[PDB]
Amino acid sequence: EMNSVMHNDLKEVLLTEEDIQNICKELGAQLTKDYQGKPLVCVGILKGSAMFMSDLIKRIDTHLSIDFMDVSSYHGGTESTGEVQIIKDLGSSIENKDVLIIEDILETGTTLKSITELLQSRKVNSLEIVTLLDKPNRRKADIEAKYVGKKIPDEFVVGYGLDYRELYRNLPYIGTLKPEVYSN
Repeated sequence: EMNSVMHNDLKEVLLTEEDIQNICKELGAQLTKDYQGKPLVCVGILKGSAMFMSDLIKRIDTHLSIDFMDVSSYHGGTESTGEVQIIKDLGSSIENKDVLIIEDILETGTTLKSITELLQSRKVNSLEIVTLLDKPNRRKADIEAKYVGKKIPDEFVVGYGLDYRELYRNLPYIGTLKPEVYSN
């Protein structure tokens, strides 16, 4: 049931629902092996990462707890400064935990690198990133993910947590927007 007019706002589909499920299976197996019997805490940065987190955690077959952060980056221009406001911190301690940050997309890396530095400072046993999407040529900060679902060119993408003006996060697939939708 795919009748909504929203679907016609897409220039192309980069990942189908089935592709994304398959990505979760593959990453889940690897994370199971890596985190078997470890005190794993999966951390989602709100809002969009929650959808991928949900699907991914299902395929991690070892004990884990979950937690969430809500942050707001400062900008100079429309580029992030690295200064990041904590709207909601983690609700539990991560000292001596194995932390896995779960991300929908890795781009400039600037916000993520601050998050990462705050969490390292809390004496975690380890810290890694899983990201569904990676735009490797947009990287500004010195950061890369250990686990990556799909590398993509620098297109404007929506779906499966990724929004344009708060919409489209509910699509079960990921695709590119028509330039007519976001142009001026």
